[PDB]
Amino acid sequence: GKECDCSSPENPCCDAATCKLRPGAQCGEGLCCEQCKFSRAGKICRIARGDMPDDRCTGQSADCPRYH
Repeated sequence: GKECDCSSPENPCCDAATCKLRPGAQCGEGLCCEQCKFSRAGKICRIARGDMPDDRCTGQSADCPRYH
């Protein structure tokens, strides 16, 4: 399992020394992370349009996955 919470050294919400969060924030960066914290569940991170449905964050995830 990797150990990177974000992907930026100048990010204060992430300790480049470990690549994880530096503060007590639940996340430092992610389409589902607001204010360095996990957004609530049902966060439309990906609104896939067409013959596919949309995508909502589980409220505990930081970034946003896809349908498959």
